[PDB]
Parts: sequence; C-alpha cells; structure tokens
Amino acid sequence: GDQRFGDLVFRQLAPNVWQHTSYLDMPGFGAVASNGLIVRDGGRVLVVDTAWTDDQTAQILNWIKQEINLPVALAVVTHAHQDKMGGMDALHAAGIATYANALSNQLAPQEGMVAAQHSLTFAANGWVEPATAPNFGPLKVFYPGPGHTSDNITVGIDGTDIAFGGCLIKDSKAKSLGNLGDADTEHYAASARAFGAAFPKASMIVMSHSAPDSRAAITHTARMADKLR
Ligand SMILES: O=c1cc(CP(=O)(O)O)c2c(F)cc(F)cc2o1
Ligand SMILES: [Zn+2]
Ligand SMILES: [Zn+2]
Repeated sequence: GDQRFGDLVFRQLAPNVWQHTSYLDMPGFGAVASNGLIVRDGGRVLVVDTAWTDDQTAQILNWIKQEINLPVALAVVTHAHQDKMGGMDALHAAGIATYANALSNQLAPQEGMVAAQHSLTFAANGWVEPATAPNFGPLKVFYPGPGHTSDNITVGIDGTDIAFGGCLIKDSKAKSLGNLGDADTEHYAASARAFGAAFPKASMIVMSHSAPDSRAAITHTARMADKLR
C-alpha cells in the first residue's frame, strides 16, 4: 500500500484521499515521521500540512503532478511547528494559495516559520468562519481548543469517513502525548474530545505521527490527557 517516492511515503486512504509522510532527524532522538493529507476535489487538489522542509514539500507537489496531474488549489496548515509549516516557501514558490489559523500566522516568525498567505478565524464554537476558508470543498476546518499547541486546528473530509487531528491526536496504543513544549496541558483532554465530537462520522482518524487509527485514538489520547490535569 505504501508508495516510497524519494525520501517520502504516500498511502491512499480513500478514492480521493492520500496521506503524505516525511521524515526529519531530531538529533539524538531519531528520524521523526510526520503525516499530512492530499485530497482530490473534482479537478483540483487540496493539501493539508506541508512536509518538514521546502525540498520535501516540493517533492509532495512532484508526486501530485505524477500521480494526480491536477492543480493544487490551496493548502491549509494545522499549526506553527516545522512538521506542519516548514515547507511554506515551497507552496508559495509553486503559486499555491495558503491558509492557517490566524494565530498560527502570528506565531510563525518566532517559530522560524513563514506565515501562510491567508488567515482562518473561528467562531466561538470552534468552526471556521466560512468566509475565511473559501473554496475549501470537502475540507471542514475545526478549532477544538488548545491542546498540543494553542493554535492547533483539525480537518474533516466531507463525503469520507476521515478526520485529521494533526499533532493533537496520538494513536490508540501511544505511550505519551509527545512534544508538550507548547501545549496547554489543562485543556488538552477537552480539546481532544471536542475534535471527536466535531466529526462523529469519522471512523478513520489520521494524525501527525502514527498510521491512521480507529476512534480509539481519540478516546485514548483524551484519557492520557486527563492525567495532565
Ligand atoms: O519530535 C519532535 C517533533 C516536534 C514537532 P511537533 O511538536 O509539531 O510534533 C518537536 C518540536 F516542534 C519541538 C521540540 F522541542 C521537539 C520536537 O520533537
Ligand atoms: Zn507541533
Ligand atoms: Zn507533532
């Protein structure tokens, strides 16, 4: 199922959905995989998250050209850390319109990231303000509250059983919540559960650092986060 393409890995999840995976050495710790998504919506392609680097992100675009061969209409990135925004310049060089949580764009410079071109804003209940996410097709963007970071956002794919938790969600057998350096430990559990409640039909949960899992990823992540309080 997995397709090795250079130093990246691509896995089809649904007729119109693929997971992209890229790797970065975290010195002394290891080569960390990070996942995002590629969605075909009719005659265009939508991307969720960059790879870690510009070069890797250009390779995602090369894979899209070879395997889908339709324009990439936009990309949305799910918080201001390198695994999700490190390739912003490659998207801009390719002429792709880019979107992030307003807070992600504000944080980008201090995090060493390049901001996206457009800012998403969110209603009090967490759903994106639709005028800020034009032409998102089946992508349904939800801010679940602070968790892995204060700016973390999540994405459901309408018409599929897939929802993407990014770095908020860990798999159903994960031993830890990963990098909590920028986390909101008090609100993490509620934010994880809010993600699950926003996408009740999603039976396939996609996340940054593990293979797609069942909804037990959500319950297990929230149960682990209960202990942080
Ligand atoms: O494996 C990692 C992955 C990340 C990126 P993320 O948190 O978005 O997964 C990371 C980071 F951003 C800061 C850090 F200090 C250690 C880290 O270690
Ligand atoms: Zn992160
Ligand atoms: Zn992460």
